[PDB]
Amino acid sequence: SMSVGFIGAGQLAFALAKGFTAAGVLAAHKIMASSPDMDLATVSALRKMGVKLTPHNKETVQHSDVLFLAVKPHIIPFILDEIGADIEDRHIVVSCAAGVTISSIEKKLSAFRPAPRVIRCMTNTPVVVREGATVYATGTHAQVEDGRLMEQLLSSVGFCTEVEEDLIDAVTGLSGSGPAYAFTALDALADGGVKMGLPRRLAVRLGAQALLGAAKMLLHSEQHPGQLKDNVSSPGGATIHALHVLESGGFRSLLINAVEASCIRTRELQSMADQ
Amino acid sequence: NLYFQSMSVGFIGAGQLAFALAKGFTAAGVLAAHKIMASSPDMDLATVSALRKMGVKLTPHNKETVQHSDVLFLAVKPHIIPFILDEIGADIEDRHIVVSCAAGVTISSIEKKLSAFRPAPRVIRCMTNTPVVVREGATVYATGTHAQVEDGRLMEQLLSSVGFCTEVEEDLIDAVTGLSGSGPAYAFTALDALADGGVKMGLPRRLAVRLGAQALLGAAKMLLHSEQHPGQLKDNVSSPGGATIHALHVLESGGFRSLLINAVEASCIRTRELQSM
Amino acid sequence: NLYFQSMSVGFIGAGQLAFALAKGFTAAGVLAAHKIMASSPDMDLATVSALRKMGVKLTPHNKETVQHSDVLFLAVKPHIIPFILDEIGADIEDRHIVVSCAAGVTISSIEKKLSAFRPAPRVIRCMTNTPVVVREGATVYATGTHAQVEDGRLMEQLLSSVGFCTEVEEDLIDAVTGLSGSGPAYAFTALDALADGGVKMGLPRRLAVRLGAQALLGAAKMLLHSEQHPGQLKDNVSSPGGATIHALHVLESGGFRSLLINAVEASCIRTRELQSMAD
Amino acid sequence: ENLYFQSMSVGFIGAGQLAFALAKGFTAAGVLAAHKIMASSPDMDLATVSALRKMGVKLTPHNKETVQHSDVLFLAVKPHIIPFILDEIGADIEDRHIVVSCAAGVTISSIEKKLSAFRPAPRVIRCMTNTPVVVREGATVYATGTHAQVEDGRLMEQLLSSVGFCTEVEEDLIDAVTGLSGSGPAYAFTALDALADGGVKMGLPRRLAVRLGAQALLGAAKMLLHSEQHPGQLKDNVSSPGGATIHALHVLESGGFRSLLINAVEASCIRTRELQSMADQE
Ligand SMILES: CC(C)[C@H](O)C(=O)O
Ligand SMILES: CC(C)[C@H](O)C(=O)O
Ligand SMILES: CC(C)[C@H](O)C(=O)O
Ligand SMILES: CC(C)[C@H](O)C(=O)O
Repeated sequence: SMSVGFIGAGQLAFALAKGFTAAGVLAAHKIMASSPDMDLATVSALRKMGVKLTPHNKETVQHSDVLFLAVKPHIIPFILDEIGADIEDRHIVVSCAAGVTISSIEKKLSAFRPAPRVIRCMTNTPVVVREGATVYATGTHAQVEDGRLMEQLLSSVGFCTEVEEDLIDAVTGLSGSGPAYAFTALDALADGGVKMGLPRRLAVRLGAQALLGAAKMLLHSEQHPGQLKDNVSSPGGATIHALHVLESGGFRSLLINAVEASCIRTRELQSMADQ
Repeated sequence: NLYFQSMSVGFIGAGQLAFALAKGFTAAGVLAAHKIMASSPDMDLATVSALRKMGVKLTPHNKETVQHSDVLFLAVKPHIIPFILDEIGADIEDRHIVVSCAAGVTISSIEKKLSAFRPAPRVIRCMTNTPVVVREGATVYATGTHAQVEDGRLMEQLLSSVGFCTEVEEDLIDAVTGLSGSGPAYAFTALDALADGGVKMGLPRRLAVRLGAQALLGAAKMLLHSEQHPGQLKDNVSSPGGATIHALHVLESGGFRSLLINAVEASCIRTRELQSM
Repeated sequence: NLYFQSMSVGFIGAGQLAFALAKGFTAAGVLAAHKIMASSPDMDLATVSALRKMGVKLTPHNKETVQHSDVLFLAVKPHIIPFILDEIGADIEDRHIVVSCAAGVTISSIEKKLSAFRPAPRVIRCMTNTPVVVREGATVYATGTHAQVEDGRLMEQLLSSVGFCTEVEEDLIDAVTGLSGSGPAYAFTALDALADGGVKMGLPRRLAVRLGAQALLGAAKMLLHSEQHPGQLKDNVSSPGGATIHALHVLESGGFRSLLINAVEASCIRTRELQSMAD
Repeated sequence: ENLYFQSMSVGFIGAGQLAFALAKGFTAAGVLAAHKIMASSPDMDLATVSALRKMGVKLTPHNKETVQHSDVLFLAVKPHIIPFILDEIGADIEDRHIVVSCAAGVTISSIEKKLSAFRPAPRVIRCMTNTPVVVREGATVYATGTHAQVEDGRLMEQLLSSVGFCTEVEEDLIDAVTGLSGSGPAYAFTALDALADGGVKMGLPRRLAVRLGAQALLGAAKMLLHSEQHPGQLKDNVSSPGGATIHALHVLESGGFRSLLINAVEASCIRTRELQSMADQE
């Protein structure tokens, strides 16, 4: 029933559209995506799944009730200037761009019509397999039903919860960048399996399965990750020997460093944008 | 499903792995909790308390578990295996499939002990992990000298009900131990640290734990469902000049990859040690 | 309301551990100082002068300690134990319970020496630590081949009066040595360093020592009285974006956890070495 | 005992970990009845809130009700929230109130500046305590404000002494105390988790390793508190020549163990000064 549009036809638009249609919450023919470079492979992949495509951002606005801004953050101000006069009372504008504040979006759109309905979200690529992690904050003029609607839609493709907007840059450093930390870890674990004699294909499968199962255990347990760790570690055994070498390298500190670096870079980029 | 029609399972050991497998098997609906028996020298453990509430029959006598079981899981520390085999070895019958879950303990060592009692013991060596409790385990197995072809198939059916399962040659199992056997502990360490990072940057602990676990689960599922190399999936996350590539740099500067290689290696080498002694 | 009216305790050795146990036992009220005897080859020790103030009986001669005592603590350095056993082996009687506190020294080695003189020596191996002096020790023990069930129950009753005490299998004792035997030294090092940190940030040394020690005492008590994982208690300290989580990050960046694992391992390995050199 | 018969009403603005720990400690000490405590929170869905409710503490979403109920009012919210709180309930602070700020870094001066716009002589005490008040072994320091009476400081010390060590300090020491004993229990929990991992590596069951390590730390801390000897002298007494302990102390030294704990106290103290200097600019 709902009309959804994507300004930007890149990886996030594809991941969301694929997740939404796989969830059955949207029909692909009721989704429109716009792109300045109608030659990207994501544009061909979106066409393959049945999404309507166009090179005119104005056409996406006119087709859509819910409008996802899935362009790079530095492109958001240009998009808002281009379509701001075409936003109407019915529109919910959902910015997925890292760093970009609700304030900055509302300021641009309010020059055209007052009370723009804005939602800011931070999600990640695993929405493509319906296991995303999404947070959102509601704007000044977002109606109560707007937030509930967005949580219903985004919950179909993974975890979703409302947050205060000032948490979103930190979320970006944790679950926004998080999949890349995991892909790095899985490549390295597979290298370790190969060093010890496993075929690469088996090593990749087992490492990914180990990470998936541990993550699901933690999500389904009431227990602290340290207690679950204690349960793996038999006295004098193989696991506790491996945990020691992780500790000796400061493994934990590197992951803290990563979340911090991603969060700080997100803040830094938006400070550059506000100036 | 005919494999599991009237099959009885027994656990020698009532620790973390016996609970995890029993919880996995029952949640999968392949075996009924009362068709499972576990034996422990210390009934005062927390795992023994949960198994009891599950409906799993407990006993202090390993011989009772052997007589009641068709498939017999050995879920004890590797150094107890030869003392267990001496105890119940005269009770192992031709009908038994003995599944050793101990790290390092070789099929050959088990067959040598049991062949002194009856000449063709059916032995399978297995390496699994605790996420079988949520039916997302990672399991490999190797079949012994006298294991029948249906024994391997039954093993694969049973262990596939609680996660990934594949047959391997036995000489890969120590390496699998270092990767997916110990793997969940690396992940739990990583998730604790990632949550600490979220807390440092201002998130509540409960939200940080949930987001980090969901990110890891989703990334792992993406890789399992993709034909692309993990490096290509990584490249797709990292926009030029962006937050993710800045974070990946600090991981690289601390040798993040080498620590995980070190871990797989250290767990595998310890597993070889536990066998050689 | 515990008191061992028929027990005479002897210490061979009058060093730190003998004083600590005698002080703990007497402060607990379970033993009168005059029913305790200690022997030492160096009668001019600081710990010897302190035992005398408590009223403990002192003698230079280990044979007198043996003759006076029913429960005999061997509180000497590990390499001295075999010389001690040769010296008093012929004086061990049926009534004696020999409690070895020496790190590394196996029940088997003690029983082999003593059995040359009289079969069936009653031997218990103990690993305890200096905080027994304030009745907050951590003690494990393992019972020997010829120790009766009541011997272990008695020693657990005695050692529980000065702290935590539990029976373990003997093959755990070298690892316990690396954890709770050496543990108090790890804590004293940490408390000195924490106080230096407080002083760097402007606190008087005396206050910094007091606050750091109270922080460690309270946290340890919290964990002992809680069913929660130390990571959960840690999480409760750490407010988002706050002071504590910033400090935890710098501990992690230096591999703080790995150093403590290194320490337990090094103490345990050295304990195993010392014994393997003895045999 | 003398405090119990004072029949004091206590309020907490904030119903998080510190409010729970102090409420738990005060009620376990017998100085306060649980139902004489009221706590408020903008989020009533917290686990600490449910624990307070089970204890019998009164809970309300309205800070004004906590203020009106209280004689001693603890501010147990995050530092950046304190000025919003003071704006909200400043007009409700009465001459009879003692206002006790627990927030890291927040200065007496900043609190008095807000509250003085309403009544002229707000009685303010700044304290830094820690979570082991829950087992009555906290470490607490406090500094008295401009208008706190001598009886106010003495009442504060009596109250906080019921749940651990408590002493008055000059306010300029509190940021350093925060880095030492405020954050200190988290350093100890990290150390205990690691020591237990070490015990497990060397073959102990986890439960025993946790118990032994915590007992070792408790006993050592108590030894130091009851000794007039330097911690280096107590360390020397543990370490027999050539023995296991001195080998372990060497590997601690080779990793810079001492420097890491100095780094920790410094980092916590510096962050505490930043939390204030940030809010000061704002
Ligand atoms: C089986 C293995 C992975 C076990 O967890 C160990 O730590 O030895
Ligand atoms: C979503 C965000 C974290 C993206 O990965 C980036 O680096 O811009
Ligand atoms: C140390 C205290 C003030 C609190 O635990 C924090 O981390 O801010
Ligand atoms: C028994 C051991 C812990 C003692 O401290 C030593 O170093 O010999």
